[PDB]
Amino acid sequence: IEKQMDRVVKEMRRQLEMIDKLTTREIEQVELLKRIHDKLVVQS
Amino acid sequence: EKQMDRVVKEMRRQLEMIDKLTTREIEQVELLKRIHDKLV
Amino acid sequence: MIEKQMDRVVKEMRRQLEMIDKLTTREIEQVELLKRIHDK
Amino acid sequence: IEKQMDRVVKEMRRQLEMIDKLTTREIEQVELLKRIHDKLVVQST
Ligand code: NI
Ligand code: NI
Repeated sequence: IEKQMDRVVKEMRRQLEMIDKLTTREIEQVELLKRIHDKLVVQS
Repeated sequence: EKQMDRVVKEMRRQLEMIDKLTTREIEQVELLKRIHDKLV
Repeated sequence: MIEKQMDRVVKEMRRQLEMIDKLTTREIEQVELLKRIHDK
Repeated sequence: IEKQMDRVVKEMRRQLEMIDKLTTREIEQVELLKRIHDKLVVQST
């Protein structure tokens, strides 16, 4: 019972880290896209 | 000239494609944050 | 999700993002050149 | 008659210009709402 809980808890913590890394990387990609967008807005 | 006007029109179309890309990426981030909050 | 599958998709988007930056940079340069020649 | 049609068409063109002005404002309103929405998302992470 304790061993099952630690397996589930360890799996959740791994998914929280992967979710954190994917959201961080997508936010940076969005920021980059917005900079390109703003360069296009002015230059057009 | 016509070549300059064509490229300006292409840039405006690309602004629309970038907007769709940022909207989808932002919405994916919102979902991921909602999933994450289920657990914390 | 698996970390290797997530890194594959993210790195591919980053590569496509760099191509969008280079292509829009070239498009900005084209408008600048066309205006400079036309302005003479 | 041709003169009646010219009056009607000129009036229709005036209404199309009002749609143009409304669309210009709608462009800004949609852009502002999207920028605010996206900033709220990013800040909340
Ligand atoms: Ni987290
Ligand atoms: Ni939203």
